[PDB]
Amino acid sequence: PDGHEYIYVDPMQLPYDSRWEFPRDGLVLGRVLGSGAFGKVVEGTAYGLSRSQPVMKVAVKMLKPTARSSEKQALMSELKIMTHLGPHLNIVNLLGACTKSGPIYIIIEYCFYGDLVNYLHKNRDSFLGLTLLDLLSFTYQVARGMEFLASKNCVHRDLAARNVLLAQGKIVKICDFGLARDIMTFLPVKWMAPESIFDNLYTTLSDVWSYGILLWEIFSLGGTPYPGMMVDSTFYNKIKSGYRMAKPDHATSEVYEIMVKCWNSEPEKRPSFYHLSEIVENLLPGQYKKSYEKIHLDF
Ligand SMILES: CCN[C@@](C)(c1ccc(F)cc1)c1cnc(N2CCN(c3ncnn4cc(-c5cnn(C)c5)cc34)CC2)nc1
Repeated sequence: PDGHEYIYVDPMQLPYDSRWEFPRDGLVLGRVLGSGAFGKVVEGTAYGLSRSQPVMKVAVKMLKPTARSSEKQALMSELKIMTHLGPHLNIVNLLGACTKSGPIYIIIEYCFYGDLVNYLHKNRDSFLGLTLLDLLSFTYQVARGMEFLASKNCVHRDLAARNVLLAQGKIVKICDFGLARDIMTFLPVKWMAPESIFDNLYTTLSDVWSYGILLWEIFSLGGTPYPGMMVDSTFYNKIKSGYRMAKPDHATSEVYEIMVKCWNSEPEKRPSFYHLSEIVENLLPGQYKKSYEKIHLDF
Protein backbone atom coordinates (compact mmCIF):
# COMPACT_ATOMS: atom_id res chain seq x y z
CA PRO A 1 0.00 0.00 0.00
CA ASP A 2 1.56 3.26 -1.19
CA GLY A 3 -0.36 5.20 1.45
CA HIS A 4 -3.31 5.12 3.80
CA GLU A 5 -5.33 6.65 0.94
CA TYR A 6 -5.19 3.39 -1.05
CA ILE A 7 -7.51 0.77 0.44
CA TYR A 8 -8.32 -2.79 -0.59
CA VAL A 9 -12.01 -3.03 -1.53
CA ASP A 10 -13.28 -6.10 0.32
CA PRO A 11 -16.44 -7.47 -1.36
CA MET A 12 -17.64 -8.87 1.98
CA GLN A 13 -17.83 -5.30 3.34
CA LEU A 14 -19.85 -3.99 0.40
CA PRO A 15 -23.61 -3.39 0.78
CA TYR A 16 -26.07 -5.76 -0.85
CA ASP A 17 -27.83 -4.20 -3.85
CA SER A 18 -31.53 -5.00 -3.43
CA ARG A 19 -31.98 -4.98 -7.22
CA TRP A 20 -30.95 -8.64 -6.93
CA GLU A 21 -33.80 -9.36 -4.51
CA PHE A 22 -36.49 -11.61 -5.99
CA PRO A 23 -39.78 -12.46 -4.22
CA ARG A 24 -39.79 -15.97 -2.80
CA ASP A 25 -43.26 -16.72 -4.18
CA GLY A 26 -42.20 -16.09 -7.78
CA LEU A 27 -40.04 -19.21 -7.55
CA VAL A 28 -41.11 -22.84 -8.07
CA LEU A 29 -38.59 -25.41 -6.84
CA GLY A 30 -38.17 -28.45 -9.07
CA ARG A 31 -35.91 -31.46 -9.40
CA VAL A 32 -32.53 -31.76 -7.69
CA LEU A 33 -29.57 -30.83 -9.90
CA GLY A 34 -26.84 -31.45 -7.33
CA SER A 35 -26.84 -32.45 -3.68
CA GLY A 36 -24.48 -32.60 -0.74
CA ALA A 37 -24.43 -33.28 2.98
CA PHE A 38 -25.83 -29.85 3.90
CA GLY A 39 -26.68 -28.17 0.58
CA LYS A 40 -28.20 -28.69 -2.83
CA VAL A 41 -28.95 -27.04 -6.17
CA VAL A 42 -32.45 -27.51 -7.58
CA GLU A 43 -34.01 -26.60 -10.89
CA GLY A 44 -36.45 -23.70 -10.69
CA THR A 45 -39.01 -21.67 -12.60
CA ALA A 46 -38.96 -17.89 -12.04
CA TYR A 47 -42.09 -15.85 -12.78
CA GLY A 48 -41.36 -12.22 -13.58
CA LEU A 49 -37.58 -12.38 -13.21
CA SER A 50 -36.97 -11.49 -16.88
CA ARG A 51 -38.98 -9.18 -19.11
CA SER A 52 -37.83 -11.13 -22.16
CA GLN A 53 -38.81 -14.40 -20.43
CA PRO A 54 -41.68 -13.87 -17.96
CA VAL A 55 -41.58 -17.61 -17.13
CA MET A 56 -37.95 -18.72 -17.35
CA LYS A 57 -36.15 -21.86 -16.22
CA VAL A 58 -33.36 -21.27 -13.69
CA ALA A 59 -31.32 -23.13 -11.08
CA VAL A 60 -31.49 -22.40 -7.35
CA LYS A 61 -28.64 -22.94 -4.89
CA MET A 62 -29.91 -23.45 -1.34
CA LEU A 63 -28.96 -25.03 1.97
CA LYS A 64 -30.67 -28.02 3.52
CA PRO A 65 -32.15 -27.76 7.03
CA THR A 66 -29.20 -29.97 7.95
CA ALA A 67 -26.93 -26.95 7.31
CA ARG A 68 -25.75 -25.24 10.49
CA SER A 69 -24.49 -21.64 10.38
CA SER A 70 -20.96 -22.44 9.17
CA GLU A 71 -22.29 -23.25 5.70
CA LYS A 72 -24.92 -20.52 6.11
CA GLN A 73 -22.38 -17.72 6.57
CA ALA A 74 -20.43 -18.95 3.53
CA LEU A 75 -23.48 -19.02 1.24
CA MET A 76 -23.98 -15.35 2.08
CA SER A 77 -20.30 -14.79 1.28
CA GLU A 78 -20.63 -16.65 -2.02
CA LEU A 79 -23.41 -14.21 -2.90
CA LYS A 80 -21.27 -11.14 -2.13
CA ILE A 81 -18.54 -12.36 -4.48
CA MET A 82 -20.97 -13.00 -7.34
CA THR A 83 -22.64 -9.59 -6.95
CA HIS A 84 -19.31 -7.74 -7.02
CA LEU A 85 -17.86 -9.86 -9.85
CA GLY A 86 -20.15 -8.60 -12.59
CA PRO A 87 -21.33 -10.72 -15.52
CA HIS A 88 -19.34 -12.68 -18.07
CA LEU A 89 -20.21 -15.00 -20.95
CA ASN A 90 -18.38 -18.01 -19.46
CA ILE A 91 -19.63 -17.76 -15.86
CA VAL A 92 -22.94 -19.11 -14.62
CA ASN A 93 -24.23 -15.63 -13.96
CA LEU A 94 -26.26 -14.57 -10.96
CA LEU A 95 -29.88 -13.73 -11.78
CA GLY A 96 -31.32 -12.92 -8.36
CA ALA A 97 -31.50 -13.97 -4.74
CA CYS A 98 -33.97 -14.53 -1.91
CA THR A 99 -32.14 -13.06 1.09
CA LYS A 100 -34.94 -11.62 3.25
CA SER A 101 -37.35 -13.37 5.62
CA GLY A 102 -35.78 -16.84 5.40
CA PRO A 103 -33.01 -19.08 4.09
CA ILE A 104 -30.69 -17.74 1.41
CA TYR A 105 -31.59 -18.68 -2.18
CA ILE A 106 -29.08 -17.98 -4.96
CA ILE A 107 -30.64 -17.95 -8.44
CA ILE A 108 -28.34 -18.71 -11.37
CA GLU A 109 -28.63 -19.47 -15.07
CA TYR A 110 -29.86 -22.92 -16.00
CA CYS A 111 -27.38 -24.72 -18.25
CA PHE A 112 -29.09 -27.07 -20.68
CA TYR A 113 -26.52 -29.87 -21.04
CA GLY A 114 -25.17 -30.09 -17.47
CA ASP A 115 -21.66 -30.65 -16.20
CA LEU A 116 -18.74 -31.51 -18.46
CA VAL A 117 -17.97 -34.80 -16.69
CA ASN A 118 -21.35 -36.38 -17.49
CA TYR A 119 -21.56 -34.60 -20.86
CA LEU A 120 -18.40 -36.32 -22.08
CA HIS A 121 -19.34 -39.74 -20.68
CA LYS A 122 -22.46 -39.62 -22.86
CA ASN A 123 -20.58 -38.58 -26.01
CA ARG A 124 -17.74 -41.12 -25.72
CA ASP A 125 -19.00 -43.30 -28.58
CA SER A 126 -19.66 -40.22 -30.72
CA PHE A 127 -15.93 -39.46 -30.53
CA LEU A 128 -14.45 -41.67 -33.27
CA GLY A 129 -21.37 -35.52 -33.20
CA LEU A 130 -18.71 -34.53 -30.69
CA THR A 131 -15.39 -33.73 -32.39
CA LEU A 132 -11.92 -32.75 -31.20
CA LEU A 133 -12.69 -29.16 -32.24
CA ASP A 134 -15.46 -29.13 -29.62
CA LEU A 135 -12.98 -30.04 -26.87
CA LEU A 136 -10.75 -27.17 -27.99
CA SER A 137 -13.72 -24.79 -27.81
CA PHE A 138 -14.40 -25.94 -24.25
CA THR A 139 -10.69 -25.50 -23.50
CA TYR A 140 -10.68 -21.96 -24.90
CA GLN A 141 -13.82 -20.70 -23.15
CA VAL A 142 -12.70 -21.85 -19.69
CA ALA A 143 -9.46 -19.94 -20.25
CA ARG A 144 -11.43 -16.78 -21.02
CA GLY A 145 -13.65 -17.18 -17.96
CA MET A 146 -10.67 -17.75 -15.68
CA GLU A 147 -9.03 -14.70 -17.26
CA PHE A 148 -12.13 -12.81 -16.10
CA LEU A 149 -11.93 -14.21 -12.56
CA ALA A 150 -8.21 -13.43 -12.37
CA SER A 151 -8.81 -9.88 -13.61
CA LYS A 152 -11.15 -9.43 -10.62
CA ASN A 153 -8.48 -10.87 -8.27
CA CYS A 154 -10.83 -13.82 -7.71
CA VAL A 155 -9.32 -17.23 -6.93
CA HIS A 156 -11.71 -20.07 -7.74
CA ARG A 157 -9.83 -22.76 -5.72
CA ASP A 158 -12.03 -25.55 -7.14
CA LEU A 159 -11.63 -25.47 -10.92
CA ALA A 160 -12.49 -28.86 -12.44
CA ALA A 161 -14.68 -30.50 -15.06
CA ARG A 162 -17.55 -31.09 -12.61
CA ASN A 163 -17.71 -27.31 -12.05
CA VAL A 164 -17.79 -26.53 -15.79
CA LEU A 165 -21.28 -26.47 -17.28
CA LEU A 166 -22.51 -26.41 -20.88
CA ALA A 167 -25.36 -24.08 -21.85
CA GLN A 168 -27.40 -23.39 -24.97
CA GLY A 169 -25.25 -22.90 -28.05
CA LYS A 170 -22.40 -24.93 -26.52
CA ILE A 171 -21.30 -21.99 -24.35
CA VAL A 172 -19.01 -23.01 -21.49
CA LYS A 173 -19.84 -21.56 -18.06
CA ILE A 174 -17.83 -21.88 -14.83
CA CYS A 175 -19.85 -22.44 -11.67
CA ASP A 176 -19.64 -23.03 -7.90
CA PHE A 177 -17.92 -20.13 -6.11
CA GLY A 178 -18.30 -21.65 -2.64
CA LEU A 179 -14.53 -21.89 -2.22
CA ALA A 180 -13.83 -18.70 -4.19
CA ARG A 181 -11.61 -16.27 -2.28
CA ASP A 182 -10.69 -12.71 -3.07
CA ILE A 183 -6.91 -12.74 -3.05
CA MET A 184 -5.48 -11.99 0.40
CA THR A 185 -12.78 -28.87 5.26
CA PHE A 186 -12.58 -31.46 2.49
CA LEU A 187 -10.35 -30.36 -0.38
CA PRO A 188 -10.07 -31.43 -4.07
CA VAL A 189 -6.43 -32.42 -3.77
CA LYS A 190 -6.15 -34.05 -7.20
CA TRP A 191 -6.83 -30.60 -8.69
CA MET A 192 -4.69 -28.65 -6.19
CA ALA A 193 -1.20 -27.28 -6.73
CA PRO A 194 1.54 -28.47 -4.33
CA GLU A 195 1.86 -25.04 -2.67
CA SER A 196 -1.90 -25.17 -2.12
CA ILE A 197 -1.79 -28.64 -0.55
CA PHE A 198 1.39 -28.06 1.44
CA ASP A 199 1.43 -24.31 2.18
CA ASN A 200 -2.30 -23.40 2.07
CA LEU A 201 -1.34 -20.93 -0.68
CA TYR A 202 -4.08 -20.27 -3.24
CA THR A 203 -3.37 -17.87 -6.11
CA THR A 204 -4.58 -17.39 -9.66
CA LEU A 205 -1.40 -19.36 -10.39
CA SER A 206 -2.76 -22.35 -8.46
CA ASP A 207 -5.96 -22.08 -10.51
CA VAL A 208 -3.72 -22.57 -13.56
CA TRP A 209 -2.52 -25.86 -12.07
CA SER A 210 -6.16 -26.91 -11.67
CA TYR A 211 -6.77 -25.73 -15.24
CA GLY A 212 -4.17 -28.28 -16.32
CA ILE A 213 -6.00 -31.05 -14.46
CA LEU A 214 -9.23 -29.89 -16.10
CA LEU A 215 -7.50 -30.10 -19.48
CA TRP A 216 -6.61 -33.72 -18.74
CA GLU A 217 -10.24 -34.43 -17.83
CA ILE A 218 -11.54 -32.97 -21.09
CA PHE A 219 -9.13 -34.85 -23.37
CA SER A 220 -9.59 -38.10 -21.47
CA LEU A 221 -13.32 -37.61 -22.16
CA GLY A 222 -14.16 -37.41 -18.47
CA GLY A 223 -11.45 -39.49 -16.86
CA THR A 224 -10.45 -39.56 -13.22
CA PRO A 225 -7.15 -37.70 -12.63
CA TYR A 226 -4.36 -39.96 -11.39
CA PRO A 227 -6.51 -43.06 -12.00
CA GLY A 228 -5.93 -45.92 -9.58
CA MET A 229 -3.87 -43.75 -7.22
CA MET A 230 -5.04 -43.31 -3.65
CA VAL A 231 -4.07 -39.99 -2.08
CA ASP A 232 -1.61 -40.96 0.66
CA SER A 233 1.90 -40.09 1.84
CA THR A 234 3.29 -41.79 -1.26
CA PHE A 235 0.99 -39.72 -3.50
CA TYR A 236 2.14 -36.50 -1.83
CA ASN A 237 5.76 -37.63 -2.28
CA LYS A 238 5.24 -38.21 -6.01
CA ILE A 239 3.49 -34.86 -6.56
CA LYS A 240 6.24 -33.05 -4.66
CA SER A 241 9.09 -34.91 -6.37
CA GLY A 242 7.69 -33.97 -9.78
CA TYR A 243 5.30 -36.71 -10.84
CA ARG A 244 2.79 -35.70 -13.50
CA MET A 245 0.14 -37.61 -15.41
CA ALA A 246 0.90 -39.16 -18.78
CA LYS A 247 -0.74 -37.70 -21.86
CA PRO A 248 -4.40 -38.76 -22.19
CA ASP A 249 -5.63 -40.82 -25.09
CA HIS A 250 -6.96 -38.11 -27.40
CA ALA A 251 -4.84 -35.05 -26.63
CA THR A 252 -2.30 -33.82 -29.16
CA SER A 253 1.30 -32.92 -28.39
CA GLU A 254 0.40 -29.22 -28.46
CA VAL A 255 -2.39 -29.80 -25.94
CA TYR A 256 -0.29 -31.95 -23.60
CA GLU A 257 2.36 -29.22 -23.84
CA ILE A 258 -0.17 -26.84 -22.25
CA MET A 259 -0.82 -29.16 -19.29
CA VAL A 260 2.95 -29.50 -18.77
CA LYS A 261 3.38 -25.73 -18.50
CA CYS A 262 0.34 -25.56 -16.20
CA TRP A 263 1.92 -28.15 -13.88
CA ASN A 264 5.26 -26.35 -13.51
CA SER A 265 6.54 -26.73 -9.96
CA GLU A 266 7.48 -23.03 -9.72
CA PRO A 267 4.11 -21.21 -9.61
CA GLU A 268 5.45 -18.18 -11.52
CA LYS A 269 6.62 -20.33 -14.46
CA ARG A 270 3.01 -21.32 -15.18
CA PRO A 271 1.42 -19.27 -17.99
CA SER A 272 -1.25 -16.65 -17.51
CA PHE A 273 -4.86 -17.29 -18.47
CA TYR A 274 -4.37 -14.50 -21.02
CA HIS A 275 -1.43 -16.34 -22.62
CA LEU A 276 -3.34 -19.61 -22.29
CA SER A 277 -6.19 -18.08 -24.29
CA GLU A 278 -3.69 -16.90 -26.92
CA ILE A 279 -2.17 -20.38 -27.26
CA VAL A 280 -5.51 -22.17 -27.66
CA GLU A 281 -6.59 -19.47 -30.13
CA ASN A 282 -3.83 -20.61 -32.50
CA LEU A 283 -5.09 -24.21 -32.30
CA LEU A 284 -8.59 -23.23 -33.51
CA PRO A 285 -9.92 -21.84 -36.81
CA GLY A 286 -9.81 -18.12 -37.44
CA GLN A 287 -13.55 -18.21 -38.06
CA TYR A 288 -13.88 -19.34 -34.43
CA LYS A 289 -12.17 -16.24 -33.02
CA LYS A 290 -14.53 -13.85 -34.82
CA SER A 291 -17.44 -16.18 -34.01
CA TYR A 292 -16.62 -15.89 -30.29
CA GLU A 293 -16.25 -12.11 -30.00
CA LYS A 294 -19.62 -11.77 -31.75
CA ILE A 295 -21.23 -13.97 -29.09
CA HIS A 296 -19.29 -12.15 -26.36
CA LEU A 297 -20.42 -8.79 -27.78
CA ASP A 298 -24.15 -9.57 -28.00
CA PHE A 299 -24.22 -10.99 -24.45
C1 LIG B 1 -19.84 -26.46 -2.35
C2 LIG B 1 -20.70 -27.15 -3.41
N1 LIG B 1 -21.58 -28.15 -2.81
C3 LIG B 1 -22.97 -28.14 -3.21
C4 LIG B 1 -23.55 -29.48 -2.76
C5 LIG B 1 -23.74 -27.03 -2.44
C6 LIG B 1 -25.03 -26.69 -2.83
C7 LIG B 1 -25.74 -25.69 -2.14
C8 LIG B 1 -25.17 -25.04 -1.05
F1 LIG B 1 -25.88 -24.07 -0.38
C9 LIG B 1 -23.89 -25.38 -0.64
C10 LIG B 1 -23.18 -26.38 -1.33
C11 LIG B 1 -23.22 -28.04 -4.75
C12 LIG B 1 -23.57 -29.17 -5.50
N2 LIG B 1 -23.79 -29.06 -6.82
C13 LIG B 1 -23.68 -27.88 -7.44
N3 LIG B 1 -23.90 -27.69 -8.89
C14 LIG B 1 -24.97 -28.55 -9.40
C15 LIG B 1 -25.92 -27.85 -10.38
N4 LIG B 1 -25.19 -27.12 -11.40
C16 LIG B 1 -26.09 -26.50 -12.37
N5 LIG B 1 -26.27 -25.17 -12.34
C17 LIG B 1 -27.10 -24.57 -13.25
N6 LIG B 1 -27.74 -25.31 -14.17
N7 LIG B 1 -27.55 -26.68 -14.20
C18 LIG B 1 -28.12 -27.61 -15.06
C19 LIG B 1 -27.64 -28.84 -14.70
C20 LIG B 1 -27.99 -30.17 -15.39
C21 LIG B 1 -27.67 -31.44 -14.93
N8 LIG B 1 -28.15 -32.32 -15.83
N9 LIG B 1 -28.74 -31.60 -16.84
C22 LIG B 1 -29.39 -32.20 -18.02
C23 LIG B 1 -28.66 -30.31 -16.60
C24 LIG B 1 -26.79 -28.66 -13.64
C25 LIG B 1 -26.76 -27.28 -13.35
C26 LIG B 1 -24.42 -26.05 -10.79
C27 LIG B 1 -23.93 -26.32 -9.36
N10 LIG B 1 -23.35 -26.80 -6.77
C28 LIG B 1 -23.12 -26.82 -5.45
